[PDB]
Amino acid sequence: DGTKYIMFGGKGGVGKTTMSAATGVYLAEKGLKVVIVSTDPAHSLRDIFEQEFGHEPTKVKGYDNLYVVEIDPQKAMEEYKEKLKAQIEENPFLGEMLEDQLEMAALSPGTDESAAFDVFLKYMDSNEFDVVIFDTAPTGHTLRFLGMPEVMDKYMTKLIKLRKQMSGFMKMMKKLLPFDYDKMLEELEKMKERIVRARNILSDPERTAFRLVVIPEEMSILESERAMKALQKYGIPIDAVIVNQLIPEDVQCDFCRARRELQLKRLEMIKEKFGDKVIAYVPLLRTEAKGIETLKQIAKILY
Amino acid sequence: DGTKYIMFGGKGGVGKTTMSAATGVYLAEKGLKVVIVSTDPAHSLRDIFEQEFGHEPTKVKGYDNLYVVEIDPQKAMEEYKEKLKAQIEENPFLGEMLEDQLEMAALSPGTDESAAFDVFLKYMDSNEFDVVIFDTAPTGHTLRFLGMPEVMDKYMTKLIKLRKQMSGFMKMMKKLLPFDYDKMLEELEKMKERIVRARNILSDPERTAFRLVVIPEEMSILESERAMKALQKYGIPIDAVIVNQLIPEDVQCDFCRARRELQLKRLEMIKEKFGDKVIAYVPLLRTEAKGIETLKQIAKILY
Amino acid sequence: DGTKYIMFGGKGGVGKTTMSAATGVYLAEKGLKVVIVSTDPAHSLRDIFEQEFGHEPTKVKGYDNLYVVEIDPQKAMEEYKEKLKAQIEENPFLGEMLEDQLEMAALSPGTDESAAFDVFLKYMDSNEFDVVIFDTAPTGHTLRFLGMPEVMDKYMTKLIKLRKQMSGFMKMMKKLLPFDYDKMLEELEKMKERIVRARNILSDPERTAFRLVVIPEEMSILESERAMKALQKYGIPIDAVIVNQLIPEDVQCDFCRARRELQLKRLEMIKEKFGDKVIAYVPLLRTEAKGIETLKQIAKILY
Amino acid sequence: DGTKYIMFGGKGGVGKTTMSAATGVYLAEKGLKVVIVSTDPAHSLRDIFEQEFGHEPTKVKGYDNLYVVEIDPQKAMEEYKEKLKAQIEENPFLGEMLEDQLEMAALSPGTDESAAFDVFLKYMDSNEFDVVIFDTAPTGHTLRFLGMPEVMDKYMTKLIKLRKQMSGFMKMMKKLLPFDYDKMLEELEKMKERIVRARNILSDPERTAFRLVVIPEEMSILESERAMKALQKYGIPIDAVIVNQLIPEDVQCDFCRARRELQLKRLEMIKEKFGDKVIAYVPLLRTEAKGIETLKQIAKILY
Ligand SMILES: Nc1ncnc2c1ncn2[C@@H]1O[C@H](COP(=O)(O)OP(=O)(O)O)[C@@H](O)[C@H]1O
Ligand SMILES: Nc1ncnc2c1ncn2[C@@H]1O[C@H](COP(=O)(O)OP(=O)(O)O)[C@@H](O)[C@H]1O
Ligand SMILES: Nc1ncnc2c1ncn2[C@@H]1O[C@H](COP(=O)(O)OP(=O)(O)O)[C@@H](O)[C@H]1O
Ligand SMILES: Nc1ncnc2c1ncn2[C@@H]1O[C@H](COP(=O)(O)OP(=O)(O)O)[C@@H](O)[C@H]1O
Ligand SMILES: [Mg+2]
Ligand SMILES: [Mg+2]
Ligand SMILES: [Mg+2]
Ligand SMILES: [Mg+2]
Ligand SMILES: [Zn+2]
Ligand SMILES: [Zn+2]
Repeated sequence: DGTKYIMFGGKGGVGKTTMSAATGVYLAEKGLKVVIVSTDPAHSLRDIFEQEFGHEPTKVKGYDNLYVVEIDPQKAMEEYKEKLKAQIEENPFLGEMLEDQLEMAALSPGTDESAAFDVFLKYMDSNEFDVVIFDTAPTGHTLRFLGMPEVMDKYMTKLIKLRKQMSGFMKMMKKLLPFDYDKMLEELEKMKERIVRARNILSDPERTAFRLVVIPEEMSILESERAMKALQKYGIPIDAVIVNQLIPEDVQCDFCRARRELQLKRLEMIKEKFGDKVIAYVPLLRTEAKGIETLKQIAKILY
Repeated sequence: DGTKYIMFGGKGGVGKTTMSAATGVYLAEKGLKVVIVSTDPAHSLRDIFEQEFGHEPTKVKGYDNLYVVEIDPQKAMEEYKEKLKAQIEENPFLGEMLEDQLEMAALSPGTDESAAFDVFLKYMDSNEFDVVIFDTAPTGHTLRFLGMPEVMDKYMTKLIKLRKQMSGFMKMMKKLLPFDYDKMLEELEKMKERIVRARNILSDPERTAFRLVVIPEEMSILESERAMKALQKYGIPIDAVIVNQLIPEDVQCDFCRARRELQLKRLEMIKEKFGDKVIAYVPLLRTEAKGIETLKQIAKILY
Repeated sequence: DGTKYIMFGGKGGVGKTTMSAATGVYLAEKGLKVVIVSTDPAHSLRDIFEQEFGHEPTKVKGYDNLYVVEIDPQKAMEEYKEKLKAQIEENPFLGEMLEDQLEMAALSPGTDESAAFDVFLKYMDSNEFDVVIFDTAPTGHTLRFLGMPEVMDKYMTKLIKLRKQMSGFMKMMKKLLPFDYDKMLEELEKMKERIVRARNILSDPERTAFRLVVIPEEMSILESERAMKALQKYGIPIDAVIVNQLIPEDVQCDFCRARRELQLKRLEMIKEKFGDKVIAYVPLLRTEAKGIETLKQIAKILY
Repeated sequence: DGTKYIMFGGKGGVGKTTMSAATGVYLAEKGLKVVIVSTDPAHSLRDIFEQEFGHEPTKVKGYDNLYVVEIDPQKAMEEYKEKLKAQIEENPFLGEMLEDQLEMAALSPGTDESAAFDVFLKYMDSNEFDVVIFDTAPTGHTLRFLGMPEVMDKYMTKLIKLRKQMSGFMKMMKKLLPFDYDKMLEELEKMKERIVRARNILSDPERTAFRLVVIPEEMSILESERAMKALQKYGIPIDAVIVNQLIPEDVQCDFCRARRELQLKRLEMIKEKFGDKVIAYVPLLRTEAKGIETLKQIAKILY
């Protein structure tokens, strides 16, 4: 088996980023070559491991086999601006215009999320990593493109018809009046296949493990439940739910007691909705979840 | 004064969505007509107010003046597919092709974030709402487009030169051989102005209040600090920081005591970094922050 | 009445060019401001008047009011290459490319005949000349474009439908994702009108006199007859036929006698086919038809 | 040797069409398979051979090996309109539009001359004919496109540069933003080669004989001299000049004597200017040059 994919998702700020770091560590404990890929422009991972990372995979300190890759459209952008600037030298006018268009792209809202997309696909076709752990929160909408290939197929057929009708007209035009679709079709197909390979790898349990992270709070439970549902529609298996920031059993003050009782209610809720799934529990730490120490500790708690 | 804009941002899951709902309620308490606009595909607000919302503003129950708008590119999409399907009737072939292209857009990653962008601009040019509260997390990168206008200006000038050189050539082509830019420039300018109006309204304190939400945890404090900085570079004023999920003073078990001590450290950190700003504090509730009751309560606590 | 148009056509080498020059002279005899416009790249007129002419109207020597304009796509071309070269200076790369495309146009076969077309239309919309005499041989096919307006009309309507269907689609494209026909329709209409004004002026006897030149030879008679027919289909009136190079009555040698007899047969043919039209006869000169002397003489013979 | 090309040019109405028909006959006399190709929309050849011809080669009556092809853009057009109308059936809207655009082409002035061009090229790449005789008057300007290949080369190189700079940018946009020249270059090259093969065949004496036809009149002599010069600049050899419509030596009336004296002057002129070339003389017939009889007679006179 070439490469295995784990990915963590769930509501905002529940430990997606924390669990993926801890899983990275644990899987690195067994000798395995693991990369964690992060779309946080927040660059959460920096704050966790207490180390700088880049758009090119970096070894986490202490580990030869743990890497983190943080997608930064802007950096790779500027690198490319400097590079293209050399090519354009024959033509400053075209060159400055292309520079401008580039920048304009870079600043437009969609484009940051689609840098992420391109990276995602590059790592879905990749080898050289035993395990790739996607930190970036998938959802029904984030993965909505897996439905793309079918539409792409329809559209491609319409294009094919169109190409045939044009080719008849154009030839006559050239003959009578002196003096494209292949390219468009090629691109469409290339992408269609990339996405199809991806959808097959994610929809296959052997290769990819999707994991949901929740808090004992109605909100996280409900979001992550809906998520489970959309994903269930794509074919993506969810092997596990991880409850996190559980208040531990030894609590005394009226406060902790109260919040813990509420948490137990929500744990009945979780056990109800996701109960058909493996559920792991993680407690709320006295310390913040920060060091590689507390990380190894968390990983141990998960296993 | 026509319309006022409040917007909350800060790390993932710190209470952006919660504070904006509570501010919505409080501002509605004083008779005021307030809309909360949400880019969460999570649809958090549904879970908070315990009510369904749509891409068209909906009254929160019990309130004539409180509305929630949830941007859903997909819904407005399908509405439009059904609509366009009627226009295309003369030409199924072109019609089906346009349908396809549409769907392909919809599924592409960027496009979801730019639906949000379009709505944002529509509400920036809008009246009819006394207060518009943006729930969607702005950051340096989410607002990076406010720098667009200037690049747009450069590019527009290059386009103007180009138009003049083409018109000389084209005229000659037409006479010598039988047998665009105005449109492009018009669009560019239209958008440039929209964004400039927006940048002026957000950079103006009288009109827009930007608010940061943090947890006493090194991570949220650091993110929201960087955010503060990027925003400070656009000219966007940050009038207030709201610390949230503060463990209250009455705590007994060793656990709460420990976490509270840590929080107090981080409160010295917040007081340090944002201290030049107004800081409001909110406690961690025994109950989940859910009902309109606990919402009015939170609002009261904020004021 | 603003401007009057005479035009001569008929087989190759029958005196189109000769009769137009003589008509130019005669009409200039009565004080009248007359321009002869010539598409011969042969530049026949130079050889007739024994003088150089250019793409800008030139006074024939001895006459303030007689001008000749010889359309030379190539000259006006080079003039324009030199001019455009100054505009492109900011961008040599775009500039040299445009230069190349221009030259490529210039050398392509159609383009020489359409330079003629453009001039023709410029003089059809013109004032400042009492009489414009087109030397260039019209025929059914040379004037076939007068039927253009109607097709242009159909096509325009299809374009209008198309524009409406696009505007519905493009409009959503922009909102969903960031970030022509008016121009095409404007051009189409501009030309359609130009051609319609033209067809109305030529189809009008008061304004334009179409004249056919023949030799007493089966060939010229047949060509010019077919010409008469196509033209009759456009609504173009043919006011006169001019038989030319008639062998005079005083002839002696068996040779002249023979050819003259043949000519008289063909004159019965002409009188038969065109008889419903005014027919003028011109004899075959002992001298070549060259000088302004023989020209005034010919004109006198015509009137 | 595959195919040989003869082509006759000279002033309007000097016997281009007559000499080419006579050469056709003579070459067919020796068993040889000869086609005459005519761009006259006049359809002169019909009048000569007294027979109908079409855009597909037709045997001249009495001859298996003598064909005439008359290029008629309009006929081949209508044939094609009827054909395309069947293909478009799935889409009337696109179909009618294409029909319209076609007609518009057909009526446009250039397009008739370029139909001729296309045919010319088809017969330059052709076999199946021992001898192809081009009736259509070449000149410096009619053949001016033979200079096209070099400009085509320059432009192609600019295109190549452009293609490389686009491919860098395009790849980057696809990757950053979800989600032609090959075709243009292919066409350019295809045509460039076609024209180069042509220019090599015409510039080669072994394969192609260019022949100039004149009248003993200053005009024809001057035109055909300039023609000789432009052609000499393309590398096209002119093997022969044919003086035509020479008044014979037996003449009596003062008239014939006069015109003949003038002709002898112009014959000194021809002998002067073209004297370095083979010159054949043809007399002015008592009969019109019409029947296949007088044609065989003329051919005998040429040989
Ligand atoms: N068990 C835990 N005890 C204490 N803090 C935790 C625990 N799990 C997560 N956290 C903290 O919650 C915050 C956000 O979680 P995180 O996974 O980083 O966000 P996201 O899921 O939005 O990337 C971090 O400060 C993290 O250290
Ligand atoms: N003062 C509080 N006490 C208890 N829970 C809170 C408090 N403030 C926020 N929360 C809870 O934190 C979770 C996420 O915060 P939220 O603002 O709702 O998300 P986002 O910030 O991404 O829109 C929710 O489950 C919410 O109820
Ligand atoms: N009456 C005439 N006597 C002798 N030659 C004539 C007469 N009329 C015309 N020609 C000659 O016929 C030849 C070509 O005719 P022309 O009409 O000038 O060419 P085109 O019609 O193609 O421009 C010239 O030599 C011209 O001078
Ligand atoms: N030797 C000749 N004697 C008499 N008439 C001739 C002679 N040669 C050509 N002609 C006549 O000249 C006229 C036109 O010549 P043609 O070659 O058809 O025109 P083009 O050269 O413009 O195609 C015809 O009437 C033709 O019969
Ligand atoms: Mg995260
Ligand atoms: Mg939220
Ligand atoms: Mg002429
Ligand atoms: Mg001819
Ligand atoms: Zn406690
Ligand atoms: Zn005589």
